[PDB]
Amino acid sequence: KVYNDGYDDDNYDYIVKNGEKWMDRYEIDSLIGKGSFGQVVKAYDRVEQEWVAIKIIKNKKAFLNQAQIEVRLLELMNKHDTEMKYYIVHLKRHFMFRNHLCLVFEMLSYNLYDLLRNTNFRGVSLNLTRKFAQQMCTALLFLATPELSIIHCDLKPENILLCNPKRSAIKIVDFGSSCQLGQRIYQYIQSRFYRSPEVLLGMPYDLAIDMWSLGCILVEMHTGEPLFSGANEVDQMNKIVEVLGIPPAHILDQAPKARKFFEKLPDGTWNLKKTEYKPPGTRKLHNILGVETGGPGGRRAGESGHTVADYLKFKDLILRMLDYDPKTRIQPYYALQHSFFK
Ligand SMILES: CC(=O)Nc1nc2cc(F)ccc2s1
Repeated sequence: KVYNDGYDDDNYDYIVKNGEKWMDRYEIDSLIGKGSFGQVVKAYDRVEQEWVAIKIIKNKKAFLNQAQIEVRLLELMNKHDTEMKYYIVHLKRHFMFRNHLCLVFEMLSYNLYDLLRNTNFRGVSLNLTRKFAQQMCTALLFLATPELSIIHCDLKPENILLCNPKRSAIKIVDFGSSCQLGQRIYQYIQSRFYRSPEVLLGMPYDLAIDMWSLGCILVEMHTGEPLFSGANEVDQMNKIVEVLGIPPAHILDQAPKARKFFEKLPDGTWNLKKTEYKPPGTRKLHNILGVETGGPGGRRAGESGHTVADYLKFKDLILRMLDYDPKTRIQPYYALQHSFFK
């Protein structure tokens, strides 16, 4: 009937209660997030005298374990910052409370998804896209520190939170899906819309898959809609093929899952499988962003910094991130030196 003396529920989740005090310290305000791991509560730390976000992990061995891998990666990253000038969310401390591992983060505001909804999925300026773009890019440069070399492995608008509701500073959150570069253990990784070509094709992946996820994240922020909104891996891949073409032959010949989406004709070349979709590479990104037509749906026409010039710098950068070959796909360091950030 009852679980953990009344503090948990069916799902192994702590029952949050308006007003409750923990350890004569954290005045628990309200529930602000929810997922597989457990629940995120808003709370007032009375000692440091501030708001804090607390990530309450479910009372289960499986979630606690993945949560202790998170604590490991956060604490690691945190000691290569100390200033906090690389846009990763800060872990302040962590304690056990009623058999729940709670991770205490700095309090942040809306995530980039809530902002899209705040536009009605019509998106934000290129000037604001650029500021997420620079920050997000500096975070991949940070992660890519060889002793870190951490793959976030599930970047999306709603894993990117604004520090303040009146500033454009951003922070990446949630490192429970993350792991350090290693031999290939896992394959069903990344949220589907932002799933790399290499993942979908079952090839080996590196930090570059985070760059793909940025490329599609960056475009959806300006249009207001996913670039590649797949209902299923087949339909995900087909939408990428619309925009970028068939993947290079030397990549498909390597892929263990090449035949889930394409078929090797007798001659060596590859073509799609009939299942709707524009012919391969005919849904040109130059058009989706409205480079020569006043931006996404003509809504940016006239606005400063939204010229044809401004838009092509944006395009070419987006094309290097959505590069099919994981080794030539642009890296954080040279991405920061692209003209788009002049
Ligand atoms: C969402 C997750 O995995 N961790 C965190 N999620 C949040 C959400 C907030 F509004 C503030 C801080 C954090 S930390």
